[PDB]
Amino acid sequence: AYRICLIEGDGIGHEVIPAARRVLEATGLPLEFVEAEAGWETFERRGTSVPEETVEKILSCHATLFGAATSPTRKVPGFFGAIRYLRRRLDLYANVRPAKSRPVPGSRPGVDLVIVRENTEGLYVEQERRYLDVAIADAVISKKASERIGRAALRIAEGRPRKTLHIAHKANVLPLTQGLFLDTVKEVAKDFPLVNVQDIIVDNCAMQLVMRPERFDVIVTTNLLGDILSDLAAGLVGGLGLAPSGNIGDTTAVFEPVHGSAPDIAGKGIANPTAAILSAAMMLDYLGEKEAAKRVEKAVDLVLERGPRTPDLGGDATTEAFTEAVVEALKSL
Amino acid sequence: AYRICLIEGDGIGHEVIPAARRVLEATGLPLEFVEAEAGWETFERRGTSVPEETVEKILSCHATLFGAATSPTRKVPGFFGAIRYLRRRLDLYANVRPAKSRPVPGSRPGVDLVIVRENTEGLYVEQERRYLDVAIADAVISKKASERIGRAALRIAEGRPRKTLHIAHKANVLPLTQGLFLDTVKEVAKDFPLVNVQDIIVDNCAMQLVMRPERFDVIVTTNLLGDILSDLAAGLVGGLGLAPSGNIGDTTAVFEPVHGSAPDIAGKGIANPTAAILSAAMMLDYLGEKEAAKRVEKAVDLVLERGPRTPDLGGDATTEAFTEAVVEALKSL
Amino acid sequence: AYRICLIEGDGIGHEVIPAARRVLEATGLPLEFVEAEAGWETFERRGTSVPEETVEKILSCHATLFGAATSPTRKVPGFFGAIRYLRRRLDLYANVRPAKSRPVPGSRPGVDLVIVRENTEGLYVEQERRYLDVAIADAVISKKASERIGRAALRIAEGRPRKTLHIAHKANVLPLTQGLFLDTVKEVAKDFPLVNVQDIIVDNCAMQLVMRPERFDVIVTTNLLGDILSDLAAGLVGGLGLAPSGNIGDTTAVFEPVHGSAPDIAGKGIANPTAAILSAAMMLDYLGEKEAAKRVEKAVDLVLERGPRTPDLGGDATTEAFTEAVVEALKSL
Amino acid sequence: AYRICLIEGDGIGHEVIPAARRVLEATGLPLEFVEAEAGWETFERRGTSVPEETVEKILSCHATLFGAATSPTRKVPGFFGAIRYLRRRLDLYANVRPAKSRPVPGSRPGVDLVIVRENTEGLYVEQERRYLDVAIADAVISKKASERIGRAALRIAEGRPRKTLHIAHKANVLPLTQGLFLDTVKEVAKDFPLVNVQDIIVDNCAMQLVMRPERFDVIVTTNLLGDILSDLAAGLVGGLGLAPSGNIGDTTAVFEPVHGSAPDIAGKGIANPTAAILSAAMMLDYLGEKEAAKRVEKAVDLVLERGPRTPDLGGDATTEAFTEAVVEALKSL
Ligand SMILES: O=C(O)CS/C=C(\O)C(=O)O
Ligand SMILES: O=C(O)CS/C=C(\O)C(=O)O
Ligand SMILES: O=C(O)CSCC(=O)C(=O)O
Repeated sequence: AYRICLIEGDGIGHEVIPAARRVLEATGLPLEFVEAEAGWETFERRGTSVPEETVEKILSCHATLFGAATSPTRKVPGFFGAIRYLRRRLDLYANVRPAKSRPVPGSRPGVDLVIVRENTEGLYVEQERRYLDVAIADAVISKKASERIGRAALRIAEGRPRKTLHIAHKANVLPLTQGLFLDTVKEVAKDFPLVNVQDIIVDNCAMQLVMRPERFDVIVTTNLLGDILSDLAAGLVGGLGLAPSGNIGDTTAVFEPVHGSAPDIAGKGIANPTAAILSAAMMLDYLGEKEAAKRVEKAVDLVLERGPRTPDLGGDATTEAFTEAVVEALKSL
Repeated sequence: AYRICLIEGDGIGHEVIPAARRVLEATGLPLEFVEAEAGWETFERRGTSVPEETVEKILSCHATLFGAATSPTRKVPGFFGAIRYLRRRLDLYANVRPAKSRPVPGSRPGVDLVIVRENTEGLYVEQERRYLDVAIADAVISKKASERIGRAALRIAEGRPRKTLHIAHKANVLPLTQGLFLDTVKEVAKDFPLVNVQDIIVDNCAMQLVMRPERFDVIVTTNLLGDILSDLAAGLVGGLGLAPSGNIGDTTAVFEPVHGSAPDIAGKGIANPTAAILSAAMMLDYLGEKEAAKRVEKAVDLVLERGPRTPDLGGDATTEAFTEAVVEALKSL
Repeated sequence: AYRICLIEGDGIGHEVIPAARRVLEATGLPLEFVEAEAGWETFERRGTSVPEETVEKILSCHATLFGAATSPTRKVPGFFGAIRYLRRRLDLYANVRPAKSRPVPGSRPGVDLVIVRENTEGLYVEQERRYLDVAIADAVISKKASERIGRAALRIAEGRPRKTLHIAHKANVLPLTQGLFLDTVKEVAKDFPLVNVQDIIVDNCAMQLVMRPERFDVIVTTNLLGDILSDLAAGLVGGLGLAPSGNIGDTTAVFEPVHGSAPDIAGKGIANPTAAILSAAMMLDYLGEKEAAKRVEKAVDLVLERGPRTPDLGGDATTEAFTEAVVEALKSL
Repeated sequence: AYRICLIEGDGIGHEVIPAARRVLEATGLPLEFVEAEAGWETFERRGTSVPEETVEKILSCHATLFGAATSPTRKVPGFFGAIRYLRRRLDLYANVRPAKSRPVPGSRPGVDLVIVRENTEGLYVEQERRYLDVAIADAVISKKASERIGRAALRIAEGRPRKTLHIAHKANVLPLTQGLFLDTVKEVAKDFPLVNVQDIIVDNCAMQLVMRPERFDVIVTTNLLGDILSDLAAGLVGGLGLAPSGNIGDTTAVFEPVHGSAPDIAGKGIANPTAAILSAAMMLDYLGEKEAAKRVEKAVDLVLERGPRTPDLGGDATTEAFTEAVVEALKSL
């Protein structure tokens, strides 16, 4: 049996995570669910957005599915954001963001790519200083983190049909940091004979994602860069509302939708569980259940295409009805 | 009279700059032209991409139109990029990049926005270090540069119909640097009572540029961020082949197409001079010939929709035939 | 009356401040003493080494006399050293450290100099980072801080008979930081034309302090440099038991002996109060009571020459017998 | 034979280096001298201060004896300090700086210590940046370089009667940088269990070197710290004119006097060649000629005690006459 940690988090995490739990159970796989809490609502109760227990429960399971974390408007004494934290604490060094065409209004066809972003360093070391009216931030690239992220993106590419990786970078303007990242990935790519490795300057890569996204298979890049390119690519195929995500290290992983807590629509029973369900499909895949992953994805596609749709997506099916449809389509495969 | 400096630079700059000059003359404004050199082809004949005398000439003119610079593959000792240099030397702190729909294959309709990128600091401060297997770059944000770029963008936004400015930033993960930028632009916006100032996280903005680009008017952001956003935006309206730009400081400004030298077509008389002509339009606008600028742009759109098309647009018109068509179109408005 | 804040701190702080207080009362000046609390012991009782009410009492006084603070080697969470906090909280940018020949065994004669050390920046910004096996610390020189310290030291030079200021620096290996410090002091020196200003490289300076200290009147230098040069200087004239100090800014000042809490000896009834009494004399001077200050100095010399010596000076006298001797001598001046 | 590369450099380098050669010859050792040039005079007639030809000569030799460098009072385009370059280029990571009592006026009795300073990093990485009116320099400490210098110091301690090492640090204000260094030198000490390892804060060390230098045998410290400490120490025992040094790596070593090129004195044939001779002695020791090196040391001491004294030591002897006396003293041992 697999042990899955479920963390609902904030707002509509309380609706999409139960949705995904149901779909997961409909796979027929041996699944044991543990619950834990994190995020703003948690913070408002216990002065921390990731209690120690939640770390312990995470580490006790094969994988974790997380719902939503509320973006703080004001800055709040003591309130570190939860995903940012778990990334560091659990060393989830690889951020995996697929962008795939879905049968939905205004989403380009012919897109099927995976953006693998370094999750640990670059501008995200968060080592800023302000002296008089000048502020400075470290942007840090190491050979170690670059190998780690290189090998991850390479493992992902090699299990995909087109066997292709683009290293997106800015080595021309930043040859010491960004060049180190470019070169290390190229170096590490040598134990992956089956993969075609190109490199592309990040600004041009963004342009190419808009004009010719069908050109890409897997893209590897650094922290801020990948942040932008993922979110770029999601606009191509539905926006954040349908964007799944993995956060993967060597011992455990956390999967989450990218949409926030959606504070308005929360509690209203109309949130679309797609992002959460697809994240759960990513999770099944990471666990080694490739068939179920593909079955879960196929189910979601069918309901997105023909079955009842949620108000973000045209229709006025509830989360319940949408989830019901997905469960049905899944059981029939 | 206005004195314009023409710098052809490398490759197709030798074709598109003379094309722009012809159009500039067909406006019947009082124009006097001087010529300078910059770039790789110069570097090869002089040990410098920007001769000190090119700098003299630029400063003796009202404005500069620059063709294209080649970048070689692995850097040559002594060779710095001509544009990068002129930006520092001449303190052209505002990089201005329109993305406007055109009647051309592969351009969305309904787009009309301007990205204003800080052109001086951020990651382009070029301050890297490498200690053992760890590399570190400075990312620098100062009040003063942020003030300068803020007002540049607020000036641009309020000469435009919708009078709207979005500040694109990453102040949430980077509150000292990116937060200084946000607060400074917000601060100086107070002298611009006609402009509706919004802000947006840079990843969100990337996504929104892809999904709803018609919601944006002007966007202000920092150096690397802007480099990425501008090229994304260019993908929405034809790519780099048609993208005009200006580098503007307090005393001079240098305008240039973004397409590059294009060595594989250089010399064949089939380069599209559109990006240069629109750069010359931007320049006329900078000089205060607002109405001539609008005329030049209209001339170009007329021809794009209904005149000779160059091969990159699916046609077989020479640079010559296209330029004549613009000249004629222009002389009828 | 003059309002003096008294902070004992830790260990011998408890023995030498009461001694300093008695000597201050013995001048017959009008003095109100306000007692406050700071340091290690205070942290153990209160969860902060500088209670907010302490900061208040200080700002409510004309000047503060501080005893001694332990900084345990152990690395404890929540505990920041008291003096470093107050330096930054109260903007006490000038560290003033006289070294004067005195009649004790091991005092070189002919020594009479003041080291003025920049107290807010340099290595002391405490902005360090560790990435894998590489640690980086910021060392910051600002123009603003350099003029403030240069101006402070020129003024102290000005009110001294020799009118000689040495700027000690390392601008040779550090042209940008140390060069800025050096040049800025030279720029401000222009408002003090009667002061003879020299520049000496810090290491040569260290050497000259050992060989020929009579060469120096006033020395100005940066944070870590002044730290080291002060302690070298104190060594020539009897060491830490005798060394006084002021941390002075624009609105208040805290005077403090250089020695620490001295756990090995605290409670033993035998610490040398000279350093605390001389720091009190510096405080009187700062308060404008220059005759009284010299008088307190004279009483101390008289007793150092002839009177009961404490164990650190080869005698068998207690802190109390030393104090009453100084008081007695003072009463007779 | 032993191949010794001789570099006179600038000013009195031209006088003392031949004095040193003569004294080396008189030892009777099999020696080959290979003449090379470096320094300011070398830059003025050749455009670089270390020709590539010099570097070759050095690396073709077992050891190098260098005289002195003028470091001029400006930013001469192209001119870098010769020794500063050689330390980087040859990886001469250990700066060995002995301070021993000698029979001369000014010299304090009972001093016999060695300062071993880290020679590649800390503040000497020379990564300075100036942004507006704020300047920042990296101070870098790596575990790797600290292993290398700790080990070098421990061997030196191990090879000495008293078998004592003090690690001089500022880990209290700088726990990430100076802490790393302290800790690393302590882990490496585990391999030298017969060496007694103390730690002392750097400023407290400076004080202690003035009051009780007897307590030191070997001191290890980081770059800037050792710079100041060594020059402090030289002050105890006669100053620069008598102060030798080594710059030692894993493959080669350059030895050289601490004093400058002495332009006021150059050409007058009255410079004191002690410092160059004692550096020649250090070199002998580095080459395994440990008895020879002592003989040379002892020959110098006899001449310091009895024989003709140069003007800097209150005699009227020529550089020539001092040298001849040293040679004769040597030959009779
Ligand atoms: O990582 C960040 O910059 C904030 S978290 C947001 C994402 O991961 C995303 O929406 O791509
Ligand atoms: O090492 C430096 O700081 C530049 S050269 C001066 C010395 O080596 C010294 O006098 O200790
Ligand atoms: O500044 C850069 O990194 C690129 S220079 C050409 C440019 O500005 C763009 O392609 O957006």
